[PDB]
Amino acid sequence: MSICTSEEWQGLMQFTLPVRLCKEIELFHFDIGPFENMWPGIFVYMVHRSCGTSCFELEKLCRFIMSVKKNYRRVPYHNWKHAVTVAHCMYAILQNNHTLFTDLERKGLLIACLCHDLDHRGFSNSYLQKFDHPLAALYSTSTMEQHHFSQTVSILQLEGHNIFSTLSSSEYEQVLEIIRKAIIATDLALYFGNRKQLEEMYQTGSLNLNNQSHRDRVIGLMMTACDLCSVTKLWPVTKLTANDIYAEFWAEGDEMKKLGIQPIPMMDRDKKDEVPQGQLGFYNAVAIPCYTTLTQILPPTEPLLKACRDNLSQWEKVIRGE
Ligand SMILES: COc1ccc2nc(C)c3c(C)nc(-c4cnccc4C)n3c2n1
Ligand SMILES: [Cl-]
Ligand SMILES: [Mg+2]
Ligand SMILES: [Zn+2]
Repeated sequence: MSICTSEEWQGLMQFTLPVRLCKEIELFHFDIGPFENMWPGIFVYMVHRSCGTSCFELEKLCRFIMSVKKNYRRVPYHNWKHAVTVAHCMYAILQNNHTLFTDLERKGLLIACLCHDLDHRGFSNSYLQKFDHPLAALYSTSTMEQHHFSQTVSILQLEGHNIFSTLSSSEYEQVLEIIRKAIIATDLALYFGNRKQLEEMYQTGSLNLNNQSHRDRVIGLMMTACDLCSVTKLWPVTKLTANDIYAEFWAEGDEMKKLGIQPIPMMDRDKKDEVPQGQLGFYNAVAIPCYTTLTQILPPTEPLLKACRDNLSQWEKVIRGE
């Protein structure tokens, strides 16, 4: 594990958020893009507004965040920027649904989101499961996500980083398990079953938020919605982020090329022409149904669906020549 320097977390401690951003941060469509130096402070802020200023010990929180940053890799997409973007979308969903979730869940989900892709290498579970490589060995299924949670706990175990130590022993294991499950949920492999179960649960009426199994499934879809939130930003942002996503995909093709394997079109840089069609298929089968089910369960999340609906309309334009 890599540790933050003294000036990094103390600098974050002294950081105050600009007043104009406070109003904008509340919105679903908010793009963190133009404020890089303010990303850790944006997270501090969201935690304080959601959970409280004294919830976490500030010194520990600031040490936690800056260290979390240093354990995100310098990769095109699954990087520190992605983590904050996912975290912010969670804050937005929470704020519009505040009382549905306990303080422990809100604390848990925000930290989980920031951590959910820790030490990502830009490679998929498929790549690691086919090659091996001592990560598919350690984690047979779902896989990078188990690594991300493992990484999260490893950071919490660094000197003065454990933001959760002041919780009761019961709450401490509660929050860790909330986080474990939330991070595991970001394995898109598990998303498809989860959304179908929830679709069934909502449609029949059987869905009950007091039901802990149902509750875990709701949080799971929330993690998926947040992980996908770049499909819900303004088209120029959405479009540019896709470039970072495929840059990773194509590199996973390149390494498969370097070791005598022929990758899928999605990961073949010699197949860029297929990208807009793959994006349409991704929205139609993944993003659209995700935000549709989430709006049915958490109605205040509708803006996320509409921004996705507009971004689909943009991808159809690319396809048709416009
Ligand atoms: C797993 O193939 C794909 C294929 C197309 C994708 N298009 C988008 C926009 C996207 C966003 C935001 N996020 C992810 C994602 C989700 N789960 C794991 C990895 C990624 C990059 N995708 C995509 N993923
Ligand atoms: Cl690491
Ligand atoms: Mg991930
Ligand atoms: Zn992610």
